[PDB]
Amino acid sequence: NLTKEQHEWLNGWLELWGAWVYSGRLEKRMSSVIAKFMESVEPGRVMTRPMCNDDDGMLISQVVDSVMYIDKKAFGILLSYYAHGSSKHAIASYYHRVARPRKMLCRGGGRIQKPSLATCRREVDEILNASLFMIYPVLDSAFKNRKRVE
Ligand SMILES: [Cl-]
Ligand SMILES: [Cl-]
Ligand SMILES: [Cl-]
Ligand SMILES: [Cl-]
Repeated sequence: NLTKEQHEWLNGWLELWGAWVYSGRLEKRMSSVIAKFMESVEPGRVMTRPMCNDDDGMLISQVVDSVMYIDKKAFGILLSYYAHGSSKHAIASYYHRVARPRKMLCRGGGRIQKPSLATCRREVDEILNASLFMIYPVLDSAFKNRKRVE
């Protein structure tokens, strides 16, 4: 996990980027995942959250896509949380509803069972923390590189 300070920093940036993405300002060509996600929402919503400028939005989008494309589930969770603004409970409840049976090595032997809501919620928290951990060095380097050259 990121430090507390790294986490506050990256979380703030991803809140601004998520509002920017949600407003529809990312070219579909920049990320098939984000484009499909934005298709899946509801048009006609008002904007209630501040966003970053377009340069920062594009940069963060490029970073996020280059890191998260490998794990479409984690990417979608990240977008639900930051772009759609869905709570962690809402995200976890969706995945609980659609969860597949799992092989669980419980005390005494294995059994087949779908995961509990608490399990799904813990996993959503873990996935968000892991995504931020993977994004952080790439975004930090991206901002630093931009300033260094420009
Ligand atoms: Cl910064
Ligand atoms: Cl909004
Ligand atoms: Cl087995
Ligand atoms: Cl469980």
